[PDB]
This record gives sequence, structure tokens and C-alpha cells, in this order.
Amino acid sequence: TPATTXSWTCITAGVTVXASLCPXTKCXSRC
Repeated sequence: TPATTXSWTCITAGVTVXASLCPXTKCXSRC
């Protein structure tokens, strides 16, 4: 796995948590 320096993996994994609680996350962002 050519996972250089925090690529897609780092992106998706982190994004997911924020959109979980992070304010503004359920306001149409996921609904």
C-alpha cells in the first residue's frame, strides 16, 4: 500500500468522525 503521507485513508477516516458530532454535521450534511 503506497500510503505515502496521510492520503485518502487519513482523509476519509478523519472526516467521518467530525461529521459525526462536529457542529453542522447533521444539519443537512447527513440527515
